[PDB]
Amino acid sequence: KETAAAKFERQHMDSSTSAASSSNYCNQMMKSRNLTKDRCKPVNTFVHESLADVQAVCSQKNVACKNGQTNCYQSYSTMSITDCRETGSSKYPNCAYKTTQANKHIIVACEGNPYVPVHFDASV
Repeated sequence: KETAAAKFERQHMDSSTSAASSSNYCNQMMKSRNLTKDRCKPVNTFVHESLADVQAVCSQKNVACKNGQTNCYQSYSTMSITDCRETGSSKYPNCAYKTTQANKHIIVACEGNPYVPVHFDASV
């Protein structure tokens, strides 16, 4: 099956573009990464950095995860991200998203050997 690390890359990594392409970015992207297949995932963040830069966050600032676990890490530098947020009019299977571009610190949870991101926790 798809590993947790690979699931993180599918859900959250878009190194192809420097920022949110367009107003239509989230609609195209949430569908193509299979985030609208079983339901409309209501919120999702994409990170526009190289994979190496994001994997490096697992050795940056250790912070508590929202769930109380302690394996979360906050990036020291801000990163280019896009938040995708379901619109009020969105109804499965025709999911619809607002696309918002931002530059924020990311918080990810890391596990494994090698120690890599498996969960996007928050942006701050």
